[PDB]
Order: sequence, then structure tokens, then C-alpha cells
Amino acid sequence: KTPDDVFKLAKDEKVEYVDVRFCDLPGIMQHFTIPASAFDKSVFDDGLAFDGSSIRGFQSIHESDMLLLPDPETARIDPFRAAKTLNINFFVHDPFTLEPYSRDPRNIARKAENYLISTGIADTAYFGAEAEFYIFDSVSFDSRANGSFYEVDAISGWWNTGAATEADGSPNRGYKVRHKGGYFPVAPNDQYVDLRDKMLTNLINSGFILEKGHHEVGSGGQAEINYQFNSLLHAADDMQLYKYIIKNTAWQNGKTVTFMPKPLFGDNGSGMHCHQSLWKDGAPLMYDETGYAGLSDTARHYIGGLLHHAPSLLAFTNPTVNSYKRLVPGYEAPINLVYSQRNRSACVRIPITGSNPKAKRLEFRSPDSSGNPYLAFSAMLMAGLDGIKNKIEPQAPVDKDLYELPPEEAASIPQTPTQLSDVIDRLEADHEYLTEGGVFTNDLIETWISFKRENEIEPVNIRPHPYEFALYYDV
Amino acid sequence: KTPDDVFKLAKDEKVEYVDVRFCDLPGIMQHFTIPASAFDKSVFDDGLAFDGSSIRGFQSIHESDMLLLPDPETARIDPFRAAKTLNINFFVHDPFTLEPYSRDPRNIARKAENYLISTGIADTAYFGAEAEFYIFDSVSFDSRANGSFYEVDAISGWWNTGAATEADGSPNRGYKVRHKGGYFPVAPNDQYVDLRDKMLTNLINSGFILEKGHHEVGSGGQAEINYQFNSLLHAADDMQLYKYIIKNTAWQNGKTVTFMPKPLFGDNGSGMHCHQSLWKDGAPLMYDETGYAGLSDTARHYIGGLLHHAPSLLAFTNPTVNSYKRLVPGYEAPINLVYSQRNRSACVRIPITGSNPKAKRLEFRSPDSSGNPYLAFSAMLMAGLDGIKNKIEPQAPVDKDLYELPPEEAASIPQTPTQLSDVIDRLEADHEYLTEGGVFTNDLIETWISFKRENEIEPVNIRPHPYEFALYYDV
Amino acid sequence: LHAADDMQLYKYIIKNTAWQNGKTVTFMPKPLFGDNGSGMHCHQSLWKDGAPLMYDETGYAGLSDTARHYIGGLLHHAPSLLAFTNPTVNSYKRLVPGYEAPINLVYSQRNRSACVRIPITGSNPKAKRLEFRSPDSSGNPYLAFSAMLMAGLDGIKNKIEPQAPVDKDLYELPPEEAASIPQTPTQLSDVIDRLEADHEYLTEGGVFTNDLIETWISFKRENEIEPVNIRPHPYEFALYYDV
Amino acid sequence: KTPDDVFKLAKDEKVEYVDVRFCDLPGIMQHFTIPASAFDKSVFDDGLAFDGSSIRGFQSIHESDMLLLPDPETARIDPFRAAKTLNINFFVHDPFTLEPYSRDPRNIARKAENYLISTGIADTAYFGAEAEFYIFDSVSFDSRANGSFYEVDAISGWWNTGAATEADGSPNRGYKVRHKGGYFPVAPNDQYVDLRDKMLTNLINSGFILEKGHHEVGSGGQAEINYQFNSLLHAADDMQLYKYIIKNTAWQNGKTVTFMPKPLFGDNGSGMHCHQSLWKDGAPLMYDETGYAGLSDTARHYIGGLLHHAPSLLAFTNPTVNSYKRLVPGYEAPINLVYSQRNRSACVRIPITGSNPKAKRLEFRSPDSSGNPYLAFSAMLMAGLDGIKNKIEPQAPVDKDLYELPPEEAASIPQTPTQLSDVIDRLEADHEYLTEGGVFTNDLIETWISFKRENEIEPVNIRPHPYEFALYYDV
Ligand SMILES: Nc1ncnc2c1ncn2[C@@H]1O[C@H](COP(=O)(O)OP(=O)(O)O)[C@@H](O)[C@H]1O
Ligand SMILES: Nc1ncnc2c1ncn2[C@@H]1O[C@H](COP(=O)(O)OP(=O)(O)O)[C@@H](O)[C@H]1O
Ligand SMILES: Nc1ncnc2c1ncn2[C@@H]1O[C@H](COP(=O)(O)OP(=O)(O)O)[C@@H](O)[C@H]1O
Ligand SMILES: C[S@](=O)(CC[C@H](N)C(=O)O)=NP(=O)(O)O
Ligand SMILES: C[S@](=O)(CC[C@H](N)C(=O)O)=NP(=O)(O)O
Ligand SMILES: C[S@](=O)(CC[C@H](N)C(=O)O)=NP(=O)(O)O
Ligand SMILES: C[S@](=O)(CC[C@H](N)C(=O)O)=NP(=O)(O)O
Ligand SMILES: [Cl-]
Ligand SMILES: [Cl-]
Ligand SMILES: [Cl-]
Ligand SMILES: [Cl-]
Ligand SMILES: [Mg+2]
Ligand SMILES: [Mg+2]
Ligand SMILES: [Mg+2]
Ligand SMILES: [Mg+2]
Ligand SMILES: [Mg+2]
Ligand SMILES: [Mg+2]
Ligand SMILES: [Mg+2]
Ligand SMILES: [Mg+2]
Ligand SMILES: [Mg+2]
Ligand SMILES: [Mg+2]
Repeated sequence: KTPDDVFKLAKDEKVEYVDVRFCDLPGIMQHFTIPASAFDKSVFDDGLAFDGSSIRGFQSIHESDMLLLPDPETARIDPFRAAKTLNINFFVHDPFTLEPYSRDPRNIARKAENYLISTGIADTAYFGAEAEFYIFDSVSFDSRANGSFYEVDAISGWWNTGAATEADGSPNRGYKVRHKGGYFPVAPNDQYVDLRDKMLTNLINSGFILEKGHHEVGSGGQAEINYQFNSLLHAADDMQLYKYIIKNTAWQNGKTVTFMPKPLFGDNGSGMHCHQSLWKDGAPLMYDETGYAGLSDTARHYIGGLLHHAPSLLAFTNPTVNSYKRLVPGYEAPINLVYSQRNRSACVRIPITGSNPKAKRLEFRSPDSSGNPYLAFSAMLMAGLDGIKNKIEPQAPVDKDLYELPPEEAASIPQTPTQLSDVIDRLEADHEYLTEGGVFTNDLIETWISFKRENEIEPVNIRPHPYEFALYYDV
Repeated sequence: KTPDDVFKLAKDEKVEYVDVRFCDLPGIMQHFTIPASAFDKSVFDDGLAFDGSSIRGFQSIHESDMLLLPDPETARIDPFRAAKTLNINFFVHDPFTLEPYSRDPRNIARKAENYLISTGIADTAYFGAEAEFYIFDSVSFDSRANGSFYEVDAISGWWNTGAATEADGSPNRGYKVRHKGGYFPVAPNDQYVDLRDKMLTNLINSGFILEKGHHEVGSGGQAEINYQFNSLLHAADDMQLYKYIIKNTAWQNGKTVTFMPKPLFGDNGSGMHCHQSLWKDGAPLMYDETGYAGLSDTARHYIGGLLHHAPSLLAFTNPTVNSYKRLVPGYEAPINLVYSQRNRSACVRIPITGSNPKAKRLEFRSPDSSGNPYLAFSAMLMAGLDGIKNKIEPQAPVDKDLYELPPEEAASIPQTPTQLSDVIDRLEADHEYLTEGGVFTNDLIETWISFKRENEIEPVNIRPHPYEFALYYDV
Repeated sequence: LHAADDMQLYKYIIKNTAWQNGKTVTFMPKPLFGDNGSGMHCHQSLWKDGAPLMYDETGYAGLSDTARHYIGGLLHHAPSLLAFTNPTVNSYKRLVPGYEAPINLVYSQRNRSACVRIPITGSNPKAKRLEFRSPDSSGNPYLAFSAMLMAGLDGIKNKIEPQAPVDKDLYELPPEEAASIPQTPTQLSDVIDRLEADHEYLTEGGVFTNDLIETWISFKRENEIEPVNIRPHPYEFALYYDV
Repeated sequence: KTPDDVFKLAKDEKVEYVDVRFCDLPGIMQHFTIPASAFDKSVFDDGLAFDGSSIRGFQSIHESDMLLLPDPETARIDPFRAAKTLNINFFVHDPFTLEPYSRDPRNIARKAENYLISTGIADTAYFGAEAEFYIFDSVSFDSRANGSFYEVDAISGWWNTGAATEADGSPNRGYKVRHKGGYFPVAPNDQYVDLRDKMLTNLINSGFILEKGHHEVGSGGQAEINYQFNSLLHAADDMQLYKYIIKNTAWQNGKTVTFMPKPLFGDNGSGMHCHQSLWKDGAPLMYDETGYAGLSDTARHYIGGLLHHAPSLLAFTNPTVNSYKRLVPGYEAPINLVYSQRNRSACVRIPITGSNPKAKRLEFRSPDSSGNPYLAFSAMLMAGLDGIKNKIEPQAPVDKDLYELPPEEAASIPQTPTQLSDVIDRLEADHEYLTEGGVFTNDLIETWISFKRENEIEPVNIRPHPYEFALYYDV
């Protein structure tokens, strides 16, 4: 796509407004709107200014001014706004030198793709991401000196089977979803068919190649919609747009969506499994008919890299305090650093695909959607490429239900990290694999560590947990 | 039809989505949705994957991946979804060997039909099933440390005659249905005429050949809709689709349906009577002018098999704890293992159909809708064939009201099983007739027994019943 | 007899002290799901001429042959004996693992997971006795106490040897070991059927008569077992509404 | 006191009941009641039996029976029960050997005192403990699949200045306590003067030698009542009786008390500072006019032991998840491991006492009362004694506000542990100083570690925090 392709699209669509978008460091898209009449060549030539102070992980107040330059390949019409709007993603640049910004997530993805080519290992990294989510009806929460609470609610939640009426006073008609029982009964047990169809249609209309949509395991409206894999930067751009469409399709239809890893205690969390393959000259590299699970040496060393760097890598792939509430046994999320074919209890699963080399890939099951896909996908690639470069051999595959291992035997396998502060500490101590080729820089890494400690870890740590009152009020 | 016929139907209808459906072991249909764009030759050639470990009766987590292959004969347009959708049922297959799955209910029905042909006895088994249901307004329930309740409700329920207002605050207008008095006065006493017309219409539009529709005996909106019999596998697919259309027609019209065997205490339960006949070379085998109730030796021995194998057979035909609350006297459901013409108190009724050989069949009144029609129909056939093959003679017919015979006479007649655990116990100890020709396998039967004990029998067993507090609080 | 009279007086006093003070008491075996039930453990000893018969320093748990054979009788007749000691439908909600009530038919010292526990009492013969942990107070103390005695007396008369004591947490045994031990009965209808088929040890000396045993069976079937069997359980709605 | 002295007390007081008491492992006192008629010489000779499997940290179900033998020194008349009652503490014993139980906390304290004598260092360790607490009006909390909350409330809590009425509907009259402003304004700002007087009186009548009573720093009714120090075991029995008297005086007067370390977020937590001193032959050992803060080598090496062993010692002195919410800066609790005279921000303060050698002691400010005082005082002693035996020199005192230290200076001092899992891990790795002389045994330490992991650390870790919803719902 060219600047001229974008102007033509805006004209043909009778666009009233253009929405200017970019990513903050933690992973939330940011925006301002310009009139169509202000969308000209100058936007591409000179760019547009914003306040870098007000964006998390960006600039200080005395060095606030920053610049944005358009990415023509990201232009998509908005499905929700009454006034016809075209959305476009931008790269962040220095306002003096016009150089790409070191803490622009989209720049990191850019640099990662270029570094890959520079290695001669491959020219394309493909990412297929499964971002699960919950379709709720309501959420409320607070934090005070003498009390704190949260509650999420959903009509299909099993906690409501005993309700006398629904929230709007209408009768309880049953057909609510049992815990761990949402994957995937037909309607009327599935109460979200029509809404997911709206989501599917909005995605098709915005340029997604769709594969499938379904209710997920969790009670209270867990869902998943799958779309075709793409190369790293494109994939991460797709992910951000996907979350926007899912959240706003829900919002326009009276619902509220969360992508948080573990909103429900005692039911499945929400992961972001990443299917990954490396290709060169249009041909796949992950396949060897003689390998365990049909994997080549290249594929096996990529896995070796992921599982070796995991203790620090999870700082980018599982970046929140809530992340580590999902990494607990019995819910199809990982609890140790094992790879295994067909195995949804493992950290890396190899899906059963047959002899087709183009279908061969690994599934990294650890990641969730609580962070930044540009950083997550890039960190995973840097880990895998360190594995290949150093020929890191992964530990032998364990083809077992990993949650049913007796404690003496469970202890003999490297475990997933317990909490966020551990992965941040470990990232601080060893991150050289990430700074290879300048893909990540020290200033980015130091900012990330500093933001997570001051804004997430410490605020949670200092606040009494409601279960501490259950355990200790009467001590 | 054929694959190409399905592609033409999808094209002619301008289908937006395709719903991929299969059956879990207990008997609930499962689904996910693909776009019309993703419905191609590839789906037929190499199939679609899913999580076998999330499906009841299927796989463990470390062997989770399973495969689905389409059945063209089952393609139907969905009458409920705003986005035009084509529903198709699939067979479950191993993802390595591509062979049919030993615990796919639809495969069991396949195997049953092919076993029949191999015996030489017949080439076609016809099943006409009468699946009764209740049209309720609401339901709620729960189970706690210190309490437990359930309540179902319906405008037409006799328990509501003294209500000052209806649920929405409108006036009580009377015309409610007396207990055991629903079969079948005209409107306004019949409050569901228009709704049952919609159900009939939706079924007609889904390729059903309809016979009749009516209010049934039970107060609170019991109902029955009858459609033309078909061969075993088609009949079981028809049953599953009929449940879907009934439940969702009701849901779209502000109501809620249950197929559970005994939702009301002191009024009729809901059965699934199965009219059964064997045919060979296009000619019926059940008729003989000289026999009792016009039955041939073949038909009599089939009945012999049903009544002889009933103590283990009811594990598939009456597969839930709630099943055995229906098998009590006074409600046109069986209490002992007897056959009789014209007799609605019997286990096997022979309906009065005259001299036409084509109309001659047996009605097995024992079964209910609480399980798996694929497994239940197959098991009934396997029992009947062991009866023919071994010439099992049924005990003398008893042409009396079976609920009202003297206690001394009732003692010579074998009674129906008292509870689920007894039929599961009996199935474990003696299931050879089911494993004939490999139709049922030991892994299926072991899985069934295991599931019922762990997820149904024990869970009910450990929970105090409300009537225990009526009997024992003051001991 | 004095003990059974004491029990009925105890229950009357507990119930009405509660009632006069704004409360309400229940002696039912399992009013709460997921928490401990209410048992009626019966510590039992036989005496002659003011001197105890249960003690022998050389026996397992300091028990005499007479005591060991009494235990033998209790564990052997239990499939029918429970018709009088655990006489209600609710009784059998208590007989589940994890709550210090028995689930299999063994004896063991110091063991609160066993059917019969021998409490640690030392060398005093006046203190040596068995604790039958199976019984609850949902029935009749006069009939429960008498039936336990008749079972123990048959054990002594026929020198019934109990199976070897299992000094382990009986809820936590591996499958192969757990299945080799006779289990407690699952439900009331099972013990009533068994009482009907085999009650000779109770009608010895005419202590229990056929008319009492027939009335008991007829009462439990008509007024308890069948009324509960025919009524849908709330949890059937949790499991089956959407079938 | 002898057996006969207690029998005489029970007689003279015309006692109706005797309450048999002992300590569980975590720190809660247990009890059952016997009639005065059953309190006889057999109780002293034979003891009394209980179920060791229902007490936490004690026996398994198959080895349940345990024995109790009385301690005549601990006999006091109960101030609350209408039926005149004498309370007596017991020691736990093996029912076969009659030996003391290895996991009886009261036995541990007894072993500690005997070990002290055997060293020659001293013959008496005196403990003066300051157990702060909150006098609340109410508390509620829960933990569900879809939500979790807690709330404490008190009339004097600053969060209530804006209330239209009080809980009972009467007018808001002001004079509520500002956060951090409760130490210690006159009434009516102090709303608990009369209640604290009732507490003081009850304590006086139970044989406590009282020093003072006051409102503490926290809003919402924080309080402290100080009594005369005593030798290790006596001091620990005193602490347990003190907690019982405080809680039940509040209860009988319409209130509810908590000793939990940090019930309020952003106000002072509740500590249990322990003033400590060693004496030999009736003479003090802590004093030397020439030492810093008038401390002797014995005293300095005792402090050196406490600060060196703290990383594992806090497993007994700060034994809960909630403990580590208190160990944050700005609330007069320690954040690092230094000693300093006059310094309420330090880990060990030396109170200003002057020239009197009997008044000379250390204050260990780290501990709270969320656990077991028998274990905590014993663990403190063993750390101190290891310090004296090995002449461990503490790092130079830092006589500054330790919360306000410059980044370089702060980082040069060892911080207190962040969380319970860290101190439990460290106790497991290094606990030889505790097992000296068999005072603590391996079985005790192993059981403690096991209890805390399975019943406290893990249960909190798996439950989502409400603030995670504040941070992450919209990711
Ligand atoms: N060779 C490949 N490399 C990377 N991703 C792939 C490849 N083949 C397929 N994918 C992607 O993997 C994802 C699989 O998602 P899904 O079907 O939900 O898998 P799962 O079996 O884990 O549920 C899809 O996004 C798909 O486009
Ligand atoms: N020869 C036959 N073999 C099997 N099923 C048959 C045969 N003839 C009719 N049926 C089916 O039996 C069912 C009868 O249902 P229904 O009219 O409700 O009977 P009932 O008299 O038991 O109420 C229908 O589904 C019908 O198509
Ligand atoms: N020599 C000593 N050794 C141990 N404890 C002592 C000694 N002298 C006094 N104490 C005790 O120390 C405690 C001091 O408590 P408090 O007056 O609240 O002190 P502060 O608030 O200044 O820390 C009292 O219990 C007191 O009896
Ligand atoms: C059914 S599941 O295994 C569930 C994944 C889980 N929600 C997780 O937290 O990773 N997902 P998929 O089959 O789509 O890979
Ligand atoms: C009127 S009935 O006998 C009622 C049967 C009852 N509902 C049962 O089988 O539980 N049905 P049908 O006449 O359709 O055979
Ligand atoms: C503490 S317990 O073991 C509990 C017994 C349980 N309530 C039961 O159902 O038997 N009772 P006891 O120690 O009084 O014999
Ligand atoms: C006023 S304070 O310093 C407050 C101590 C604080 N509550 C703590 O958590 O240690 N106590 P004290 O003066 O009684 O030693
Ligand atoms: Cl953390
Ligand atoms: Cl059952
Ligand atoms: Cl029963
Ligand atoms: Cl912790
Ligand atoms: Mg998926
Ligand atoms: Mg998924
Ligand atoms: Mg996946
Ligand atoms: Mg019919
Ligand atoms: Mg009918
Ligand atoms: Mg019929
Ligand atoms: Mg007892
Ligand atoms: Mg003080
Ligand atoms: Mg204080
Ligand atoms: Mg102090």
C-alpha cells in the first residue's frame, strides 16, 4: 500500500474523519481524530505532533513533544462510528532527528523482522495467535482504606443458577454454563451465538481471513475467534485491531469484554497461544519426517530457545500480576517448561498436522493478552533465534498429563515462574539475547522494569487481599 | 447427498457461516462455526481439529487433539441465526490413523447398521421415537453447604390457580391445566397452540415429515410432536436436530424447554417411546396374522431380547438418576418387564394397527430423552438381535392394568430397575451382547460406567435431599 | 436400659435448653453437606461380678479374647445390624470419606477413620473398651443398644474372629488394598433387605421377635425409603435440566 | 503453685466448671469444659484425652488420640462466663509413653528455658510484649468464582466523616479519628476510653501487673495495653490470656477486635514489639556504661544474632501473608535490619532508660501477633543465644529516619523480607540455630513449613486480587 492507495480509499468511502493511532509501551492503542480535509501529503511528509508526557513508557514533561508518521498498510474503515472514519496506525519518531523512537512498540516489531533477515536463518517469521476473551454483562471494583472488592457478572455464569430473576427482572430460564463446561454445547446453552456472528462479520469486513469462532471452556461467556497467521509486524497489528473490534462489537450490543488472564477463580483463564513457524524463500523450515513430532533441528532449537529463556522471556509474554494467577494447574495453561505433541498441559504443544510441511509449527501456550503484542512476538522471536544460533537442545518431551504428576516427580521438571516480580528481576539480570542486533535496547528494558515495579508490583503488594481476612481476622 | 450437493446448497442459499457439529458421549451436541469462505474440498479431504479433552467421554489432556470429517446427508439450513447458517454433523476420527473414533456416538450407530446387514436377519432397522417435553416459563436451583432447592414454573401449572397475579403482574385469567389433565383439551385451556405451530413449521422447514403435534398429559405445558420414522442413524440425527429446534423455538419465544424424565412430582414424566421394526429387501418382517397381537416369530424374539436384557440395557436407554423417578406406577411409564397389546402400562406396547404388514411394530416404552439417541437406539437393536439369534422367548403377555394387580401376582413379574447404580452395576457384569461384531467396544463401556459413577451417581448420593429434613430434622 | 433412658432424657434436655434460649437443635446424621456429620459412637464393655472382661495385656490393643470376639460379631453382622444403628435415609449421607465416620468394616486402636476404634487407655482394666463408631442418633437407643449387644454376643458364642486390624488412614488406601476390605452399606434399602434375609442373632432368646422385625422393615420401606425415592433431588436439576 | 493450691482455689471460689486449654501449632488456644466434680486428682495423674487429628499441626486420623496434663501455674478465674469457671492451661503428651509432644508450642517454650540454663550464659530470659489491636464495630468478607470482598468498619474511622447517620440510624456527631492521628487525643476524639477501662480492670483481676493503656496511632479504634514483663514461658501464657481477655471484653460490649498485622490500607499496622533482657542470679546482663546506648557485649551479640538470623527468624515472628503488608515504610514498622537507640523506624530500638541496669533492654520491633507467642519468643531467644555464642557483631547503628535514606545509603543495608514464601524458603534452607539442644525439632520445622505453604501461601496466590481488576480489566 502507498500514500496514493490510502487517499483513494478515503475518497471512495466518503470518509469524514481519519483516526490517528499508535501504541503505548504497556500495550494499549492511543488515538486522536483529524478531519478528512486535514488528511493530505503533509501528514506523510511532515507528520503529526502529540504529547509524549501523557503516554506511559514514553517521555518526560520537559522533553514532551513527539512525532507520528503513517503506516499505509494499516488503513482500515471503522465499523462502529456513525461519522464515516478511516483508522490508520502510525510509527513514533523523534521531533528533531526524525529517527524512529526506541520505545515505540511498532518500531521493535520492525527491527525484529529486519534482524531476522540479517541472520540468514530465515526471511519470514509467521505468528498465529489465539486471543481468548470473556463476554461479561457487568464489572465493578474499588480499593479503600477499610475495604476493597471486585465482581464480574454474566447471565450464563453458573453462580446465577439460583437467581430468582435476571438483572432486568425477567425470569431465570436456565441453560447456564457449568464451570469448565463451555467448550462447546449448542444453543440455547451457548447464549452468545448471534453476538459472535456479529464479531465474525465485523472482522471479515475489516480484512481478516477467518478460520473459526466458538464458545470457550469458561462459564460466563468465554469465547475465541481464530484468523489466519501472518508475519510478525502484521500479526501484532492484526492483534490490536482484533481486540478493538471484539471489545466494541460487545459494547454496541450491551456487553463488556475483558482479555485479562484470570477474571474467574476456579475456571479457565484466557491465554494468547502463539503458533510459530520460520520460512525462507517461500518454503517452510520446521518440518523433518524423522524428528519427534515431525520437527526439524531448526524447529527443535527454536523450542530450546523459548524454554531456556522463559524465566526472563515471560516478562514480555506474561507481563502482569494477574498473568500468574492463570499459570496454575488444571486449566489447560502451562505450569512447567515442557514441550510435548498433542499435549494441552504442556508449555509448548505440537498440534497434530500430518506430513504437510506447510502445516508444521509449534504452539507456545504460555503467553496471554494482558500486555503488548509487538513486544511479546518480538521477544519470542529473539529467544527462538538465540536457541537456533547456539543450537540449544530442549529437554526431552514429556507425554503425560502434567497436572497429575505426583509431587516428587513434578519437582524434577523446571517449573514456570511464580510471580511477576521474579520474571522482572530475572529480566534485569539477563537480557542480552533481547539486545542482539539492537532489536531491544537497554533504555526500553530499563523503562519496562521500572514501570512494572512502580505501577503494578508495588501497588498490589501493599494492599491487603480479601482472603487474608478469611485466614487471619481471628488470629 | 454428496459433497458437491452441499457446496451447491451453500451457494444457492448464500450461506454466511457453516456450523460444525458433533455428539459428546453423554448426548449433548457440540459446535463451532467457520465462514462460508473456509468451507471447501479441504474440509472433506483432511478435516477439522478440536480439543478432545474438553469433550465429555473423549480424550485426556496429553492426547487432546482429535479430527472431524463431514457427513453430507445431514446438511440443514439453521432457522434461528440472523446470519444465514448451514448446519452439518461430523464424524470423529483419530488424528494419526484417520480411523473412526471408538467413542464417537455417531460411529456406534454406523457400526450398528452394518452389523445388522452382516447377520442376514435384516437389512434395515426403523426407529420412530416420541420425545416428550415440558414448555416452562422459568427454572432455578442451587446446592450449598447449608441448603439446596429447585423450582420450575409455568403459567398453565395447576400450582398457580391461587396466584393473585401472573409473573409480569397481569391478572390471573384461569384455564390452567389440572394435574394429569393436559391430554388434550382445546384452547384456551391449551395455552401453547401458537407456539407448537411455530415448532411444527420450523421442523417442516428442516426436512421433517410431520405426523402430529399435541399437548401432553402433564400440567405446566407438556407437549409431543411426532415425525416419520427412519433408519437407525438417520433417526438419531433427526432426534438431535428435533431437540435443537424445539429448545430454540421455545427460547426465541420467551420460554424454556426441558427433556428431563421427571421434572414434576405427582404428574406425568417425559418418555421417549421407540417404535421399532425390522425390514429386508423392502418388505416388513414383523407381521404374522396367526401370532399374538399379529407378531411374527422374529418380532416376538426381538421383544424377548429387550425384556431379557433390560437390567443392563436401561443403562443406555434410561441413563440418568432422574430417569428412575419416572419409572414409578400411575403415569403411563413401565414398572415391570411385560409386553402387551393396546397397553400403556406395559414395558412393550403393541399398538392397534390392523392387517397391514407395513404398520406392524413394537413400542418400547421404557426409554427417555435424558441421554444419547445414537447409543440408545444401537443398544436396543443389539438386544433385539441377541433375542432373535438365541430365540429368546418373552414371558406371557399380561393384558391388565399393571399398576393395579394383586401384590401376589405382581411378585411373579420381574420389575424394572430401582436406580441408576443398579443398571450400571449390571452393565459392568454382563455386556457381551453389546460387544457382538464390535458395535460397542470395552473402552466405550468402561468409559460410560466410569462417567456415570463419578459425575452422576456419587454427586447425587452425597447430597442430602430436602425431604430428609421433613422426615428427620426432629429425630 | 439405664443408658438408653439416659439418651432419651439427654436429647429432651438438649433440645429444650436450646428452644428456651432462642435456638433449635437437630440430632440428624448429616444436616450439612461438606462438613462433619453427627454420630452416636457407643463405647462398650462387658462385666461379671463387678469386674471387667475386656482386658488382656498380651492382646492387640490390650484386648481379651472376649472383647476381640465381640468386635468380630459387630463387624460380621453390620450389613444387617445397621438397620437398627443407622436407621434413616440421611444416615447414609454421613457414611462417606473425610469426616471421621467409618466407610469400611475394620477395627484399629487410636483410629478415628475406623468402624471400631480402641481408645488409648493404658493398663487399667476398668478403662478398656471398644468404640463402635458407625451408629448415629436418628433412631431408637433401646433398639440400637440391644441389637449391638446381640451381635457382640453372637460373636462371643461362635468365636467370630475379626479380620486383622488396619492401622492406617482408611480414606487414603491405594485402590487394590481398599477394595479387599468389606465396605459399609451404601443406603438404607440395602440394610433393610439384609435384615429381612438374616436376623437370627437378634431373635435369640426371644429378645427381638419376628413381629417387631417385620414392623420395622415395613415401616422403613413405606414411610421413609419410598417417599424419598419417588421425589426428584434438586441436584438432578443441576445435572439434567438441559439434557 | 501446686495441684493442691488449684484444688483450694476451685473450692474457695465455688467454681462450677473447669475449662481445659492448650495451644494449637498456628497459635490459637483450644478448649473443652469439665464440671468441678470431674476436676480431681486423676486429671493430674492420668490426664485427659482429645482428638489430635482435629487440631492443626498435630496428628493424623489413624494416630488421633493425644493426652493433656495440667499446669497449675496458669490457673485463673474466667471474667466472662455466668457459670463460675476456672481456666487452666495444659501440656500435650504422647498417650503411650507419657512424654511431652514435640509439636506442643508450650513444650517448645519449656525446652527453650531449659536450654538457656544449660549454656551458662543466663538463667532467665524476660519478655515484655506490646500487642496492639483494633476495636472495630464490624467485619465481613467472602471469596467466590466471580468476585471477592472484605470490609471492616468502626464509628471513629475517618472514612465515615461524610456519613449521613451512624450504623444504628442516629446522627453523625463528628470527632472521628484522622488517619495516623489516633495517638492520643483526649475524649471525645478518643471514643474508647470506657471500654479500655473495662479491659484494664479485667486484666487486673486476672493477675496482670499493669503499666498503661492508650489509643494507638491508627484511625478506627487502634489500642494498646501494656503489662509487666515475665520469663519466656510465663510471658507467652500471658500473651494468650491477654488476647482472650481483650477480644471477649470487646465482644460482651458490642464490639469486635482484631490482632491482624495490617487490617487498614494507608494507616498503621498492628505490631508485637518484644522488649528482651537476659538475667543471671537475680542480676541484669544487658548493661555497660561504656557501650553505645549503654549496651554490654552480651546485649550487642544478642542483637547481632537477631539481625543475622532475621531472614529465617521471621518465619516464626512474622508468620502470615498479612504480616508483610505491615513491613512497608511510613508506619513505625521496620523496613531494614539495623539497630538504633530512640529510633522508631529501626528493626531494633534501644529505649532511652538512663543509668539503671535493671531498665536496660532491647526492643525487637519486627514481630506481630498473627501467630504463636510460644514459638516466636523461643525462636527469638535461640537467635540471640547463637549470636552470643558466636559473638556476632551487628552492623553499626544508623541513627536516622530510615524511611528517608538516600538511594545509595539505603541500598547498602539489608532489607526485611518481602513475603512469607521467602522466609519459609530460608527457614527450610537454614535452621540449625533453632534445633540446638533439641529446642525445635525437624518434625516441628517441617510441619510448620508444610502448613504455611499448603494453607496460607498457595490459597492467597491462586486468588485474583481486586486491585488486579483496577489495573487489568481493560488490557
Ligand atoms: N505454519 C504455521 N505457522 C504459524 N501459524 C500457523 C501455521 N499454520 C496455522 N497457523 C495458525 O495457528 C493458529 C491455530 O489456532 P487454533 O485453530 O485455535 O489452534 P488450537 O489447535 O491451538 O486451538 C491459527 O491462527 C492459524 O492461522
Ligand atoms: N412400521 C413402523 N416401524 C417403526 N416405526 C413406525 C412404524 N410405523 C409408524 N412408526 C412410527 O411410530 C411413531 C408413532 O408415534 P405416536 O403416533 O406418538 O404413537 P403412540 O400411539 O405411541 O402415541 C411415529 O414416529 C411413526 O412414524
Ligand atoms: N528489663 C526489661 N526486660 C524486658 N522487658 C522489659 C524490661 N523493662 C520493661 N520491660 C517491658 O517492656 C514493655 C515496654 O512497653 P511500652 O511501655 O509500650 O514501651 P514502648 O512503647 O516505649 O516500646 C513493658 O511490657 C515493660 O514491662
Ligand atoms: C480449549 S484450550 O486448550 C484452553 C486454553 C486456556 N484457556 C488457556 O488459558 O490457555 N484452547 P485451544 O484448544 O484453542 O488451544
Ligand atoms: C399419553 S402417553 O401414554 C404418556 C407417556 C408418558 N409421558 C411416559 O412415558 O412417561 N404417550 P403416547 O400416547 O404418545 O404413547
Ligand atoms: C471429633 S470426632 O472424631 C468426630 C466424629 C464425627 N462427628 C462422626 O460423624 O462420627 N468425635 P470424638 O472425638 O468425640 O469421638
Ligand atoms: C507508636 S508505636 O511506635 C507504633 C508501632 C506500629 N503500630 C507498628 O506496626 O509497629 N508503638 P510504641 O510507641 O508502643 O512502641
Ligand atoms: Cl509480583
Ligand atoms: Cl443411583
Ligand atoms: Cl434407600
Ligand atoms: Cl507469599
Ligand atoms: Mg484454539
Ligand atoms: Mg482456546
Ligand atoms: Mg491453542
Ligand atoms: Mg405418542
Ligand atoms: Mg406421549
Ligand atoms: Mg407412545
Ligand atoms: Mg468417640
Ligand atoms: Mg508501647
Ligand atoms: Mg505501640
Ligand atoms: Mg514499642
